[PDB]
Amino acid sequence: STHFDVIVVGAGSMGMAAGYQLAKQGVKTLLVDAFDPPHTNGSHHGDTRIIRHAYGEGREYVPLALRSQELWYELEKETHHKIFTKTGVLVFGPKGESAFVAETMEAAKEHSLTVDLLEGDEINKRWPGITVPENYNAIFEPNSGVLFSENCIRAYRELAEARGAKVLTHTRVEDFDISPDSVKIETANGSYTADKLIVSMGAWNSKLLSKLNLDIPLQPYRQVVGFFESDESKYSNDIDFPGFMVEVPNGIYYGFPSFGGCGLKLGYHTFGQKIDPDTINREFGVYPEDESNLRAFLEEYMPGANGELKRGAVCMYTKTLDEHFIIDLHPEHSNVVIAAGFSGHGFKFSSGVGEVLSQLALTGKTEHDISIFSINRPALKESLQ
Ligand SMILES: *Cc1cc2c(cc1C)nc1c(=O)[nH]c(=O)nc-1n2C[C@H](O)[C@H](O)[C@H](O)COP(=O)(O)OP(=O)(O)OC[C@H]1O[C@@H](n2cnc3c(N)ncnc32)[C@H](O)[C@@H]1O
Ligand SMILES: [Cl-]
Repeated sequence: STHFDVIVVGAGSMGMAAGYQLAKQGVKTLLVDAFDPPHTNGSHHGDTRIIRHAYGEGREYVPLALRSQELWYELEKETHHKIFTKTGVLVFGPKGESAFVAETMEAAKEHSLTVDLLEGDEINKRWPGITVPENYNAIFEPNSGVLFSENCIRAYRELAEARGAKVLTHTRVEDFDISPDSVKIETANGSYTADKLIVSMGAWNSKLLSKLNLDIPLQPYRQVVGFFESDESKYSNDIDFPGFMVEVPNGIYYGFPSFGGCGLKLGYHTFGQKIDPDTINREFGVYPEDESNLRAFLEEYMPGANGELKRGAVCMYTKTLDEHFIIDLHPEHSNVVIAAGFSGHGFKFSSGVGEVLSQLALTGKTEHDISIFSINRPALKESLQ
């Protein structure tokens, strides 16, 4: 006997942001999560997340990145939790051999972003601790940085709850019942109804969207990161070592400077094990590649940051065929909003996405251009049962 204006299923990166946007507008919201966010079972732990504006995945993401950036600065002011540190983000790769670096450069020009262009020894000179070949070039973004992802979700949650949003934890939604004028969810702890539904279950979207008659390719991947003891006089945020996402012959890697001596953190972006979110092995180091793919990069490009492994984490990407997100209304139900397939690079946009999801749930439209994330785009290979 407790109807809600809006029900958000999956209160993680995207869901909690949306719940915050909804609650702030006096919209009676219920957020349901299988665990207790922030947690270490989804796609948002590992402490830090890079936010970039000049976007190598595609210049069309710049508007949402700039808006998310303004929203993170707003969040920083509203909570006691630390949200963002402006480390700047370095992107580099072999000259003329990286579509990623090239699009980052074009995105910067097209949106008049502030960036520094440098190459070869200039990179190694500017940042002691980085050793790239002379044929490498780079684009550094000084005003980009690092987000503390767990803190972000915790802040959004605390603020949304203070405004009246209810968060039902450790409750797995197992099925949905959608009608032309209402939505209903089913869980072992009871069922709930609302006028609108937002679906943002991360890796589990690949197993449960079928319950909404959707058939979209979504593949979860096991993606690890490691924190390594480093030469603090070189890799510390304190001496301005940047966050980074770079392309080398064998793939793309991303990392963060050491914060307060935690050690430089690194991840291998283009490779991960295909897995199922309910059977994934979340222990770091069980596959020899977990640690060796990271050191393979470090010994070659950041040799002073290749010491003892201090900590490891195991997390998940959920990829779509084109690696672009899905943010749109359910093709058959205008009262159901879907947010999925963030393909390993969506956290930085979570603030902006929560705003988008809130707009879609309340008005069936958004002021943002989200056409590139259409659930009906051909590259997605979407369908219904
Ligand atoms: C894993 C990873 C991802 C990542 C990254 C490094 C790693 C190791 N670095 C990033 C970076 O530097 N910059 C960036 O912009 N993104 C980066 N990412 C990607 C980003 O973390 C992901 O795209 C993002 O976290 C996706 O968010 P989403 O909201 O989709 O996923 P979630 O945070 O896991 O939340 C989903 C929640 O839903 C719940 N759930 C699942 N099933 C159910 C059911 N049945 N009922 C109720 N709730 C459910 C989960 O519990 C979870 O909380
Ligand atoms: Cl993802």
